[PDB]
Amino acid sequence: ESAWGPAATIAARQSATGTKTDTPIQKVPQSISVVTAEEMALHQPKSVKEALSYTPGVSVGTRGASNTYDHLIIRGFAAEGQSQNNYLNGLKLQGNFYNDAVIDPYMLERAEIMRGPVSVLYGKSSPGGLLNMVSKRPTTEPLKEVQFKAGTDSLFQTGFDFSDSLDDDGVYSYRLTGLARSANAQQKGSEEQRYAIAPAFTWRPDDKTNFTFLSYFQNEPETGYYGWLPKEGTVEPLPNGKRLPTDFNEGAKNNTYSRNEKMVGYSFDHEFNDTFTVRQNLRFAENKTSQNSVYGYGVCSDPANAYSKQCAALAPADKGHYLARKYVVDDEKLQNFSVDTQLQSKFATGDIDHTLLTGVDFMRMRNDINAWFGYDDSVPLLNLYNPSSHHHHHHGSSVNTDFDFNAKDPANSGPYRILNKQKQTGVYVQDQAQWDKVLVTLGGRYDWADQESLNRVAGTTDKRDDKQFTWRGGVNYLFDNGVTPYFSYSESFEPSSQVGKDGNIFAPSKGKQYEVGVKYVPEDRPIVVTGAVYNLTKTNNLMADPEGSFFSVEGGEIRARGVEIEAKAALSASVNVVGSYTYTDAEYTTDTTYKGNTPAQVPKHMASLWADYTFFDGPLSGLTLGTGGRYTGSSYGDPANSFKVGSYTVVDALVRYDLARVGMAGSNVALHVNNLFDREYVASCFNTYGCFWGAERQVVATATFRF
Repeated sequence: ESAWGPAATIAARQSATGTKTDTPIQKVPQSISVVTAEEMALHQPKSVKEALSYTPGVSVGTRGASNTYDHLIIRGFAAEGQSQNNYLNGLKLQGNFYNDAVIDPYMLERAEIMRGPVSVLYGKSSPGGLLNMVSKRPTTEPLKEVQFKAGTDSLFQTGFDFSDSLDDDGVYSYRLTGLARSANAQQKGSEEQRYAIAPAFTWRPDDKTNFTFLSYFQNEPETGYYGWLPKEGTVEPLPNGKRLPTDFNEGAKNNTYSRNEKMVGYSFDHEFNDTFTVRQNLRFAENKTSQNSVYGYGVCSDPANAYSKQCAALAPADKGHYLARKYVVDDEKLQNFSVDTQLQSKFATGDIDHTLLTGVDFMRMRNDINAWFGYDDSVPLLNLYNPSSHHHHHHGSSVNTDFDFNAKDPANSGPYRILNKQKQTGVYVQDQAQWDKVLVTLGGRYDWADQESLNRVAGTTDKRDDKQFTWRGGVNYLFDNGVTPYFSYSESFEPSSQVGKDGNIFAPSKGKQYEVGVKYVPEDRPIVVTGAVYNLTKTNNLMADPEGSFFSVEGGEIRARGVEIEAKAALSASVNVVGSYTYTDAEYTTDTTYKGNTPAQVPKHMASLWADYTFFDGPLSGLTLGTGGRYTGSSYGDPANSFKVGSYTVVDALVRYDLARVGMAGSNVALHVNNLFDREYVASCFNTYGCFWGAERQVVATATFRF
């Protein structure tokens, strides 16, 4: 098994997303989880996001049924300003504002998640939390795949995945994965559309040199729903005891969302001799996104709309059933070039076997935004009272009306025009000194992250050149009985793009995490079990000014302590299992307002279990029947902890039938169902005016062929 390739069972022993060097997960001192291409081709995820529900320590409903972004909340933490923190092949997909990219799961070989500080090898990063996707690469043997989807909400995807070699020796091979997927969103009137193709090509001038060219070109005319809904009408009943339907849409009829992605790069390794191997990863990309959208702000009786005129023009006891709305027109575009180069030194010194890593990582990102935002009374209120029982059962709600957008009035709105620039360069060193049954990993990294933002309208330019250092130390006790005890100390760091009252960019926040755990990785069977418990802390977090002045004051702190366990196995050539449990206790240690409060959108309890079975005998030969469930506990739906979003449990199940029995081995047809008991839940709220209906039971019929 190769960190950059498949894994046989959904139990991957080898991963590189932790030490930058291909290593057994047991020998890795930090919490790593790996979702196989197999595990994915089991649920037919819509996004890398969804592909992560049986993964401890990760929420994915931080936006309910919406998939515009693979924004995740790992260990109760996430990037500042709702941006992602997603990596693709050891290089970060740095985005900014509504400009974050996503890669389709069907072009991925595996999706990996590293919990805890990751700055030691990657640079600036949100405390505890990284996602790294592995592009699919050329296969050893030919691959002729054609896949056909068809599911609820008029979902229809048609894609392929091919790979072969030009010569007979394989010095020249490639791969071309691509798909066309279209469907209707959960919310009425909203649509989803994606067109993606991934060209790959690997030159192996021998058996010590490897150069894979990895490109991904994606285009999405319409990205789907991305609006907010009041706790009033979702989590809590509306005045008239009725709630808004799960498919209710509060945005304009002419609401539009689009994103375009284009990236070319390569991964390359070369082994010179017995002690030195060099590898370099590089990617350039330019991505754009534009949108015309009317989102929602709470009900008129919601504090936020305190200064809304249209709101304060309704009978004082009529405000709790009317919705305030705002809008935004955006159109951005950014380029992101990245390169990582590293030298691996394999040598010893009297029984101390060494694996020393030394490397420089560099990147720059430039984003140009030209948006427009609607403020109070910027768009006609909505009488939410209407959605009743005729909108629930006997049909669903109806698409509201168009909206202007073009006629940007100076009263209700104004312009937003910024140009954020980003640049980071870092050097790191790490040694995987294995001294017999005592693998001890250690290393650190220095960083030069400089930023610069130009506000067009305001004609300003704030900029800050941060320089930080991070290191991580840990040990793993290799027991021959499979068990591998371990513990480690790690650090992270993340700059602020925010400006203080002193007209200056706040100094970055930090991350310190203490973690210990056990990794069961028996060499005989294909089963992996990991358990771990940690104490993660975020420093210098921004908090409300003690004097209250529109400007926030740094100094706040937050702690995240918890326990995580996950398990994936191959209990039989017919039985396969995956499950996990997550205990997450996140708290404000220091903060002007909130303190001791739990951050919204992060539940204390989370657990998931899923198992499949394939019959290789009875008249049900070539038949897999699988099912599972994901549980998310109650969570606070706003910083003040005003209310709570109620816990829920959704069931998943599937059935596949190996089409071999019709002269088509390797092929098959499958049926996947999510939220089997078409449950109704509220994924979460990030505030009183921002709640998201969970995904309403979905069913997909997939046929995938292998020539």
